[PDB]
Amino acid sequence: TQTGNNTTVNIIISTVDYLLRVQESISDFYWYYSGKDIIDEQGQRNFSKAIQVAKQVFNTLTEYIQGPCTGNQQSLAHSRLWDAVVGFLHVFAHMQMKLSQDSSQIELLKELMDLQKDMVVMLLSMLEGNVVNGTIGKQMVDMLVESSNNVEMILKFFDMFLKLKDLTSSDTFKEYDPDGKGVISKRDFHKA
Repeated sequence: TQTGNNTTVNIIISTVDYLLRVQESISDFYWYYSGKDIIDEQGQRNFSKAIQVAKQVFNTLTEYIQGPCTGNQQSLAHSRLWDAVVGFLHVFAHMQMKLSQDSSQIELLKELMDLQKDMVVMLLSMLEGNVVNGTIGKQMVDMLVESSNNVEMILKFFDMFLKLKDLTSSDTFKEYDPDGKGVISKRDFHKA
């Protein structure tokens, strides 16, 4: 709010609108690459560029609400940010699985998790001034329940890849083949 002026404009809401626009663009552009498992050089470059743009927008929102400023907290709460974040969850849940299947997309998958981490730190800074019955908490549980399937999928992803650090190097896999650098026949891997 540009106090003192007469036609104040909401830069925060405008940023939210641009984030929603780029989220819809990301959803369309990813979902276009459905069924086809080849990601060409253009499909990497034009895609990582939008990933970077979305990451920068998320960082801008994070700096908007980083201080415990209730005005911007409530402005973000009463906006279309929830649609953008549920769309981002929907794209993340499918793209992690799609990218983990094949190589030559490790950098793209890393950038996607980078955007996911920036998104989640924004969504967590959303709650740094939380109250036991705050409205932001209700809005966030509403977005979680309306996108339960995608967040369930990402939680399963994280749990599967977190149950791996201890499953291997704790009991038997560390001494299966104590030769040197990692060598496995991929059959003993499966049976282990």
